[PDB]
Amino acid sequence: GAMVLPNQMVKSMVGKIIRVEMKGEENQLVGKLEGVDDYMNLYLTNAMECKGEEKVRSLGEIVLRGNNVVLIQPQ
Amino acid sequence: GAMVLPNQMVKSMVGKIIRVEMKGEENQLVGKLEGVDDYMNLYLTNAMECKGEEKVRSLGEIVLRGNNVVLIQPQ
Amino acid sequence: GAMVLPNQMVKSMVGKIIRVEMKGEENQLVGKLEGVDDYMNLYLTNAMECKGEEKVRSLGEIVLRGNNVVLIQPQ
Amino acid sequence: GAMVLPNQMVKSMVGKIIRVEMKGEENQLVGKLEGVDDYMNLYLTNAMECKGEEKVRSLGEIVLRGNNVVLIQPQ
Amino acid sequence: GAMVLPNQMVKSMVGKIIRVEMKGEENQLVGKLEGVDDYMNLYLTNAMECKGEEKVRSLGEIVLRGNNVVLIQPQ
Amino acid sequence: GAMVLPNQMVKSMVGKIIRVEMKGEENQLVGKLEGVDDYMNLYLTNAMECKGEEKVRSLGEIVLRGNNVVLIQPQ
Repeated sequence: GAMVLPNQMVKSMVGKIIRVEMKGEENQLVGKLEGVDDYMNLYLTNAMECKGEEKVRSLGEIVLRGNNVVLIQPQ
Repeated sequence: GAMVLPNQMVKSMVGKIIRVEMKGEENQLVGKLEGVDDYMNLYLTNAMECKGEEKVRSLGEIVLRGNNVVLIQPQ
Repeated sequence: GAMVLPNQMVKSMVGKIIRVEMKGEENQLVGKLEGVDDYMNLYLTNAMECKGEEKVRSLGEIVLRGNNVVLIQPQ
Repeated sequence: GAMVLPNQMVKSMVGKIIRVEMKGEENQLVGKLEGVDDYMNLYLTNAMECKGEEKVRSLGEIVLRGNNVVLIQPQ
Repeated sequence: GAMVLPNQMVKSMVGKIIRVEMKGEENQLVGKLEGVDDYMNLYLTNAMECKGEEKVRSLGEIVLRGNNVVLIQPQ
Repeated sequence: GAMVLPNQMVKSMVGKIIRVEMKGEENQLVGKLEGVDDYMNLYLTNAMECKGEEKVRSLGEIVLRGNNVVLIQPQ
């Protein structure tokens, strides 16, 4: 039939708020997805470190390494 | 003789429910496989975080990074 | 002189029972190797989770991500 | 619309101070980004190991392996 | 001047006994290097699991995944 | 302006003593860099395992897997 490619899905999240779980991070990152590439490297702006709905640190602009991204969820 | 390629097997799971164990995740992810690519990145919909048959969190749409996928099992 | 390539060795295990240690798994996986690719992704059938000769969980069909495979041993 | 590629963002940080969280490191690295490549390997100069605003070790010149970089933040 | 490439060094170890430290393994692997490829996947024969000079498990034939190899040392 | 590529920096360390932190290693490796490749695999000679300025084990010749290298520092 048909299916939606992961890269297609992630690109559709550009300009929107997403939540990301990183392998080398205990808290999740929440911010606006400003850019992404085929290796799933992510560039977030207005980002913050969160533990669920609890904010723990303001980060602003950050770049996440794709091979260390575990899960991405539209917010 | 003959053999079934892993990528072939994973693609056959599209449209069906699968259980995934991630390297940077202590609980498994269960959801409908809506899309996958050659690097085994996975796009699940109607997903949930589970510990066996026990549901712990509703997630909805999520994208799993292929190099952090450990095991995939048809549900 | 001569040598046996790892990929050559793994392919020779197809159709046979193997034991696999995964980076993101504390127990080993034992099952029939039904398929493998150049990135060492593995497709096992009739698989089970074991701790040595002790069976802890029946799994059936599973796909193991190659970059998270640590060691493969013919059973 | 438009978006900023992660690699584009990281390159724009060259010549400036950045903070980096590594997967195999408990403390962050802070230093001047002197060079970077497409795999996000990083070359920092005048670097130091920090825990937030707390300096714990002087490092000087160091090269960080891209696949072990977790997060990069302009300082 | 000149230098010896890592892959060149590893290939020179073929046919000889080596000690390997794996990322997803607490004990080292010691065995005869029967084969290796450019991704540093390793095929050892007559292998054993060791903790220094202490043998803990006999393994025989095993294939080690290159990206999970940490250190290789001629024995 | 201009910048120094990480691979360029690492190659300039050939023939000199470097300190390396590995992801799957708790102690650092210190030795003479005899060879390196584009994936940052490293071949050290006269190497030793250290904890800062404290020597804990003599290693001699060792090959470090590039994707498990975390940080490299000229000694």
